[PDB]
Amino acid sequence: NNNIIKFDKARFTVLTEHLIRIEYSETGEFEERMTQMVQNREFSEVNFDIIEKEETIEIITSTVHLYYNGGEFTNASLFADVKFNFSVYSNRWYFGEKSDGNLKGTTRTLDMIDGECPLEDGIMSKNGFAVLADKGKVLTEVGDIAGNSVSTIDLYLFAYGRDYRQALKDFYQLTGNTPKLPRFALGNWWSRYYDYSDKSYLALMDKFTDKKVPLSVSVIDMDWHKVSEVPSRFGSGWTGYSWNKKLFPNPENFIDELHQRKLKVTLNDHPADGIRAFEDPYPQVAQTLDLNTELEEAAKFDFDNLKFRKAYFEEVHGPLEKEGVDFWWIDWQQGAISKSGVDPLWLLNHYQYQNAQKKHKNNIILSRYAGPGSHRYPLGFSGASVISWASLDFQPYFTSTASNIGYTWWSHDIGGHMQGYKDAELSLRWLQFGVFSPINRLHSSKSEFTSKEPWHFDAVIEQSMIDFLQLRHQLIPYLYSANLITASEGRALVEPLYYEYPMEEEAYQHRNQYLFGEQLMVAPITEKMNSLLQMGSVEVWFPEGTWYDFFSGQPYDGKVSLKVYREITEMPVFAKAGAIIPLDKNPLKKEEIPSEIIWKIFPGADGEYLLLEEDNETKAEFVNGIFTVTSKKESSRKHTIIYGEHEIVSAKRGEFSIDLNGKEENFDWNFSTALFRRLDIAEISYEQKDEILQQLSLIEEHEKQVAFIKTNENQELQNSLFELLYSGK
Amino acid sequence: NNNIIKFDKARFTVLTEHLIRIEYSETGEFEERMTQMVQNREFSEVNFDIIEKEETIEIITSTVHLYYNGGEFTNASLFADVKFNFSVYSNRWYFGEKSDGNLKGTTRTLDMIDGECPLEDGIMSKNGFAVLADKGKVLTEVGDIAGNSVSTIDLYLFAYGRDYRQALKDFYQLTGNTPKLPRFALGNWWSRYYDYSDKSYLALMDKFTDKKVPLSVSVIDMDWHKVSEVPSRFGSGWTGYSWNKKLFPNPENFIDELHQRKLKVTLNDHPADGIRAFEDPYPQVAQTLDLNTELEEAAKFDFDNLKFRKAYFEEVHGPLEKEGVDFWWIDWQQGAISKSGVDPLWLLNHYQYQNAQKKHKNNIILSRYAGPGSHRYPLGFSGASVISWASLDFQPYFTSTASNIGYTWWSHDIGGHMQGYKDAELSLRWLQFGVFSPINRLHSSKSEFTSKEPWHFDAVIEQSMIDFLQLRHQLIPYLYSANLITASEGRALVEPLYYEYPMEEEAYQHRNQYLFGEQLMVAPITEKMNSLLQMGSVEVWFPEGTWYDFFSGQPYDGKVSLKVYREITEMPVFAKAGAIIPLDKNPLKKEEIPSEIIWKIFPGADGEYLLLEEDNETKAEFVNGIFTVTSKKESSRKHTIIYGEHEIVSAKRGEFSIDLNGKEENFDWNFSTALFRRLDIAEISYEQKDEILQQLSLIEEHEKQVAFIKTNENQELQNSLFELLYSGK
Ligand SMILES: OC[C@H]1O[C@H](O[C@@H]2[C@@H](O)[C@@H](O)O[C@H](CO)[C@H]2O)[C@H](O)[C@@H](O)[C@@H]1O
Ligand SMILES: OC[C@H]1O[C@H](O[C@@H]2[C@@H](O)[C@@H](O)O[C@H](CO)[C@H]2O)[C@H](O)[C@@H](O)[C@@H]1O
Repeated sequence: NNNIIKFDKARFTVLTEHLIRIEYSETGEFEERMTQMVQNREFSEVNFDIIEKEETIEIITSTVHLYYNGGEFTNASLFADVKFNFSVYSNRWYFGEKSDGNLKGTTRTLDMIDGECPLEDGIMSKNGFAVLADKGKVLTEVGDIAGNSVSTIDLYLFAYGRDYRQALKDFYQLTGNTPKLPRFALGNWWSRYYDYSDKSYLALMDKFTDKKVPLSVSVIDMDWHKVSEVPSRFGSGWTGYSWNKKLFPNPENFIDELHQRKLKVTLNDHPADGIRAFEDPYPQVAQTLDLNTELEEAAKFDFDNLKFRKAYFEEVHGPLEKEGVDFWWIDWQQGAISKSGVDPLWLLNHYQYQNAQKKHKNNIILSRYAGPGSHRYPLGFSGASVISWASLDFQPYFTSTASNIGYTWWSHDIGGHMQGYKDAELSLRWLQFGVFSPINRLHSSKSEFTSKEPWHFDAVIEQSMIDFLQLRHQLIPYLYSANLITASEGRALVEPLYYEYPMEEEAYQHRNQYLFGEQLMVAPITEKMNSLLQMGSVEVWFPEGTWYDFFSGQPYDGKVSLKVYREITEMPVFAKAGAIIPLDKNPLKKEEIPSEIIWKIFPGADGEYLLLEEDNETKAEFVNGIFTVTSKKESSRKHTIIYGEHEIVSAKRGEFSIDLNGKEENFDWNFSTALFRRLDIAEISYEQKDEILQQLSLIEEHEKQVAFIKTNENQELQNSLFELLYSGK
Repeated sequence: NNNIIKFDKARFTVLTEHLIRIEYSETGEFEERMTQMVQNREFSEVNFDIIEKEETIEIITSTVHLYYNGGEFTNASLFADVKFNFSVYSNRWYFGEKSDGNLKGTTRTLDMIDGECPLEDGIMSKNGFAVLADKGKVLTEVGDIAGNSVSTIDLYLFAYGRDYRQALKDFYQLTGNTPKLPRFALGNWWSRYYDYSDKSYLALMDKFTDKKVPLSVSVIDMDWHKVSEVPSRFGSGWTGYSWNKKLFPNPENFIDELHQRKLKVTLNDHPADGIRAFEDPYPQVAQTLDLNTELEEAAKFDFDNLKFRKAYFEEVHGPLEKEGVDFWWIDWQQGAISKSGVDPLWLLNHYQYQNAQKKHKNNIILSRYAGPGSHRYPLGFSGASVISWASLDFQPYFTSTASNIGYTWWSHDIGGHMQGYKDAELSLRWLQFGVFSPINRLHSSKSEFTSKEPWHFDAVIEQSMIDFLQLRHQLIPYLYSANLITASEGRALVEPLYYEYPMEEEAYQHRNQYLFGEQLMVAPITEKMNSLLQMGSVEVWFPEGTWYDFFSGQPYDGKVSLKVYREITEMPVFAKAGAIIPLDKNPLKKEEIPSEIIWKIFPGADGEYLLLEEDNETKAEFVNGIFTVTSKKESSRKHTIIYGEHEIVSAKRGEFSIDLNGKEENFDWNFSTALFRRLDIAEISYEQKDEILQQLSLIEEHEKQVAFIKTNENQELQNSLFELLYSGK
């Protein structure tokens, strides 16, 4: 209560030096209960100053002056100046007004979105402040909706300046941390809106195995249940809780077959038409909810109702879980209306996520975003994106920006959901992004033409998709370790560049560029290739330091902004000198944790990586060319070491140290080989190819090689050749 | 009161299985009085089911579940599920919310509209439900405004699925049927915003006669009254009730001359500036309304005021009716403001239509649309459209869609009203549409350059316009019979395709295509011709069955979507095998009812037509090749029979039967003649003409003729030649 101040009809709680709760109450009673958004207001004491007069109060922290002149909250009575100079005159917050600078957050869904859509604000601002209004209902101690807050205005003023990571950590302290995901969530998911049989689904899973594509999750979309078989008097077949017996004559046996293949199983649930009289569970639900069965009274969807929720979980979901369903895909698109005023999507995510923990430890849902704090109910499901280059070009930005409201587990339909147009290169670029996204779930529309199976495409596209799908499983150790860091430390897997580089203007000018964990920087290509180059491109900002392409070892001297070119089969992913990345050596092998880790080391600096696991922690240190691996607990795990180009240690057990000062630091990547390959694939004149190869071979001085390419009439070819010269400088 | 249910502060009236009145009352009193919209709530008893609990009620009909959870009406408390599967999740109505599917209705006016404008919703939805809010004032038993309803919310839930015609019939039962039009309303009207004299107007009417163009109505626009002669102290000359004596020195004599030519006469009335002190009727109105004549107090327009309305009808209109004015063109553009809150346009249409019945049986007005139920006051006047291809291309869609709110007598300015641009082909296409529209009124702006006289144009355009104007009068029997069917059975003359073909997707994809009565299907051409073809075109959907061009006999096998091409002088109008269409044999002859009917029969199927008239009903039956004509009452009428190509019976009196099994079924239309004509008019290379004529003559197999035209480099020429091959298959 030292950090609590009352003045007129207002209450101010100084939670941190940079976070102030602001309340109004007509009744002089203020709200202590949790809300849909806020789970915890216990924060360590902080120092601040007050100037309290007859008519006014000023609260002063290290970063903000908050002023209240009494009366009802207006833009004139309640306002704040930040103690920063990030702008010339955008340093003042006025109650109920917008200011410039917000770096945005996320939105409910990408349903029906072709390219960009507007986002809600987040808690991050280039000008150093943000206000997060709490407009939600209060909860009970066990987490049911209690009704309206007695704080009829309840706001959180964030004044973290450009300390974005601390703003997000303290947001997680206020709204609750993200829970740990289970390891299975981080592998490849298969999904398709397609009327598979038990037989054709298992045949497809076995084809994945034959094709060397690993999967963690088998999604079964809505054709699992009755659709066309629903009498039209009941409405549509969109909602269903009854297996189609022609396609799934023995559901538990089919789910047992997926479980024997080490797949987790989820079903699509369209909840909005509730439980109607044709459904297999209807007789039990009708008994529980005292429905008029002779008038075929439906159990209408009503998540405000405790008895409805219990019948839904116990008598509708329950029998399907007993057949082996592992977790629920909540696919809600029917609006925000309820008698309580609570969004039905929030009620579903909150209650289903809680219910999911009963049968499985660290279980998930798959559902759309339900507003600030809904990160407590992973995973995010963005929905029915339009299949286009424009949609892909929006999606990396969308994903990293979501970290600004703490929603760090978006699962996008990889390759896009529906409508749009066919382009196998779009499908391949989208999968590249997906593999370097929070979740890699392949999914598609009801079209006969939109399957994301790699072997849908030509041999080049197929092989590249298989390679990227294998890479996702190689990355599960790195992903699972980052997941435990999200849960315990409040750090997002995917960060916008400005989290690490808040004072670099270029960190705000590369919307689709992001940090992926702590060791990798990703610049997805999201534009159709230039046919004259047979390469796509993206402008990359390289921070200070020496950077390596993660795949090729091509080097780049930061700090620089440089257009980079890749063939459709290659993705721009970069690691600094000293980076250490663990990889599963056996990504196809079905085993709860890897029996073998590859330690991939980028030479040129010291580094360190901590591999967090279910039942271990393993530290890899690279210090003055000595690489050491230690673990809390011992195991039979075999460690492989790759130092730049070369495997140094194969399948060594236990803790150890090896000196790498003696070993070759340099990657094989060389200017001449890369130049020949770019000229060779280009759809340009052979005379141009001959002249460029000859002149760049003959001209010795780097500055004169650049002058030569500066004369080229092909402006994009100049930029491609300039990237090679910059790396070879 | 079995079909009436009260619950909390609500009342539900189950009017049909598919129509429910929904009311809220704070006072517990509910509204029994008629409203501006609703004239009748007497409906036959229907069966339905109720589930009534302590806190909730559910009403169940054959097609809808209506739910009310008590309290004030909100999107959460009042909602409905339809018992249809036309959509996957657009089958729920929420109070105060919009859903997808509405097929739209109409709007007040096309004043200042160049092309499309937004329309209001109608009662028709592809998803099977619509809500019609009653926001109007209550009426007295005699039809004066009584004030505010005691049902402060009063809604009609329509749940007819895709039974659009029954929805419209029951809408007419609720809001009152359309009245019968008089026969004169269905002929050609002449109108022009032009300062004619008595002499020049009669000279123009006599020129129509000399030119073989029949007219039913002589409109006199606002230059009938003082305009420039109004002193500026009184405001403008827009409103006027005083003849310009220079132009009309003897009005009654001039109107007697129009009456001797068998014309009905209407004057433009701009009511909004009321009756000012310069007007001829002002001294009488001033006496009646106790105005201060020495301060020249105006009788301001006030249709809320009983004494104003009586002075307007009796002392302003009355003297002009005594001079011979037959009906009123109410031309109101001055807004929706009144102290009552009732739109002055509604007050004008309601009261003027009632007043018009005093001197003439089944009299009309001509006025803009005044909201749902204003079909009770025909005719609709769409107003000041911009003269453009875009305006014409909107107008068929506009006209058929208006049937969805029961407003089936739109009169458009044929050829467009004002601004826009000159194109004699646009004028001709617009007249083609007009002739196949509810009303065929030629009208134009104050421009010296926008007259719709046929002889304004070149000899080709003039002759075609004269032919279409004669065709309108040939169609009056068919129109008048359809008019009596609108009045008695609630069936629109102009129907969207989806009224007849609700489950055919193509019936929703041909916006400008419509049924015209029960025997004809119209696809107006509303795009400028392709100069290379010298033909315009429209994509026609042909339903199942055998169809014939009404003019040429060109055949088409349904079901198919086919681009059809016509010269600027020809319009796509189609009749099914078995169609029977009556035509006036003597459209120029002035006679109250035709002394001679042509029965035009399309061979290939049975058919039937009922000709409703003022004092008769005549049935034409075509059954197993036997054509029979019978009538309720006998007459001297002479019947002509045309069976396909050939006149079989000329001028036969009385009831009779003739066997047509022996007679030639086939039209003359043939592929070779039509091919030669299309190639001959085309502005293409003579070498192409020669090759196409030669190859299509030489190649015998239909499939190889199509393959030949498929190679043509002119893509539109392919489609034109494909139409001929499809008809000749
Ligand atoms: O469960 C089937 C899919 O439903 C939702 O997407 C639908 C989409 O595939 C298509 O049918 O259009 C409708 C209307 O826009 C969508 O609701 C889910 O978003 C999707 O993931 C499912 O596969
Ligand atoms: O009575 C004359 C015409 O008045 C209305 O149209 C006017 C139009 O012709 C022009 O003068 O522009 C004004 C302003 O937009 C319009 O009010 C009627 O719509 C028209 O039918 C009359 O001929």
